[PDB]
Amino acid sequence: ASAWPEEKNYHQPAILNSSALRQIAEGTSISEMWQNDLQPLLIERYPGSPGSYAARQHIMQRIQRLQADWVLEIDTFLSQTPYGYRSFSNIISTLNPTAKRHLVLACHYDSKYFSHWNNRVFVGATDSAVPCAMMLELARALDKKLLSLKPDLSLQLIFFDGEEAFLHWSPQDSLYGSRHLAAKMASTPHPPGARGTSQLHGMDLLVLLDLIGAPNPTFPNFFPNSARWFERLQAIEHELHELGLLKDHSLEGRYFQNYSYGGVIQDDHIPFLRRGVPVLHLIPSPFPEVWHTMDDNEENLDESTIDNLNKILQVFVLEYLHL
Ligand SMILES: c1ccc(Cn2ccnc2)cc1
Ligand SMILES: [Zn+2]
Repeated sequence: ASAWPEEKNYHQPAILNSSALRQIAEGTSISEMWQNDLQPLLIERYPGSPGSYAARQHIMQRIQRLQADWVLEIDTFLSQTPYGYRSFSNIISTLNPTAKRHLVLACHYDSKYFSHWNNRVFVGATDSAVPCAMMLELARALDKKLLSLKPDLSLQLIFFDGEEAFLHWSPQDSLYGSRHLAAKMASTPHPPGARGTSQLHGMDLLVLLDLIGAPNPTFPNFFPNSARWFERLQAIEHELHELGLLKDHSLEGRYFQNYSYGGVIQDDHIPFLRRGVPVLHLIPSPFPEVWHTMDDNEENLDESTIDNLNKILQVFVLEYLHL
């Protein structure tokens, strides 16, 4: 009876040296991400809307143009909602579908529903158009390295639909895409043909990005079982800082500080966490001041902060995958 699902417990990163860190810093482009990955998502895109369809097409197209062997899947399903039955579609992009283990990066691509107010429309820039764009920029910036995966471990990206409540958050009105996909993955044998392991056993770590893009974010170290990975993010931020590779950044104002959060923040990681998947929840506390406000827009985003986090996240992923 294989112990492969325990490999994640002993997995260590292959740390990048200074030269490699400089290479990663120079290899990502915040202006290219802004124009090509982010702006097309700064639209109304609540579930079932024309915008949801356009956002999904954009995400798929941006992944499809890459060289790495991404396998795209649209996970479409029905769920009861305050407005009756509706259809939702999660987007899953996977390198090496049959590899037993995957490091998983995720965010939600839907925007919260709000009727138009005084000619303004809610586009959820930090929530979570920026996280979406960061994942797309990561796939682009690391494309050559990821192409080499074509340690039975690879990478998967999940863009959840329906993270937001249609009304105000409640247990049955929220997390539509993640509740559905976690249940589906928990009941799907993995690798193909397995007798007693599921796709969830194959999820090494779920790194969920949410509410990123405002100035001065502070991310708490939420869970003991992923604390060592939170410490790696701290170390990466520190070294990139010391090498002069971050912009408008100080250690006093670092993003990954030494502090935990004992409370529970409901988000897409919940259905996975309650089924035993280790989670690194990259959501800041406190939330952006513009949270769930029409001001959660492009003008209020902090460019250098997002650029800095792109560098940190890309190093984290390469070190995790030994690339
Ligand atoms: C309360 C309840 C649930 C959440 C989750 N959340 C995250 C992004 N938009 C909403 C936040 C506050
Ligand atoms: Zn939200």
